[PDB]
Amino acid sequence: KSFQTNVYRMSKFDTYIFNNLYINDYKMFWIDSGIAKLIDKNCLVSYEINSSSIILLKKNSIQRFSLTSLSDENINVSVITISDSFIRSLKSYILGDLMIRNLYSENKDLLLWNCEHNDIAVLSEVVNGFREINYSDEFLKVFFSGFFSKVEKKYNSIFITDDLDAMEKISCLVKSDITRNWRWADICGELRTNRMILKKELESRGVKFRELINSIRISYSISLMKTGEFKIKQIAYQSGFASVSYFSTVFKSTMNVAPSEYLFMLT
Ligand SMILES: Cc1cccc2cccc(/C=C/CC(=O)O)c12
Repeated sequence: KSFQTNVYRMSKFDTYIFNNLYINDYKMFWIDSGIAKLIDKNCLVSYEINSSSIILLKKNSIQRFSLTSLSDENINVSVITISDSFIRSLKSYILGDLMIRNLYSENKDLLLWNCEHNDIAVLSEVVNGFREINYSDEFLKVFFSGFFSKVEKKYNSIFITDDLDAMEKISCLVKSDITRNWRWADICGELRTNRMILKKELESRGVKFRELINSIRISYSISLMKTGEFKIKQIAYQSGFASVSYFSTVFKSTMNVAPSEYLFMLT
């Protein structure tokens, strides 16, 4: 209930490409074997990852990156999405060393951690739905809080962001009424904050207002598909779009696949 997991297949030189992918909850992913090339267009860097490389994606970030297989054998990419309720049950473990956390920055939204075998084992059983070694809530809180702490320490940057951060307020507001016809005036009035102030959250992420709203609605539609909802026409309108055609165009530009192709990837 605290984790949502998926496994995707990559064949030889296959490439997943994401543009303006809004991260609605903390995510992490890794490959099970072989070598892959990760190109991060936000940080203008590229590097190779292996079966020990764990990639962390920060909540409320807007991602622009590609992942390419460099291996002959088929690669499985495992993606874990961590629920906000679980993340908040961690706020007592992290923040328990808080004024050392005050000296951190907040630029990095895509982090890399080279882990050992036991980390992969715990994370793999999470993706397996806890069907073999089940874990207690205490073990998982200690494991994940310790994991985030040492990755934050490595980059000297905040990963678990605070609840009163401006982009979190904007995101939670849009997600609480996804079909509302959002405009700048609605955000300013609900947050009682000047547009000169809120616009910094969009500029530092490289998005206009419509692309921000569109990106949140796309990640909303992805959560809907993950529940087993299969009717694309329903998903388009449930996510707040005005037409199936516009939803599919925005989805394709974000995910590089048509909505129906991703829905089948989830099975
Ligand atoms: C994040 C990621 C990383 C690497 C490979 C991937 C392959 C397919 C889909 C996704 C993301 C799917 C949306 C989500 O899970 O919220 C993916």
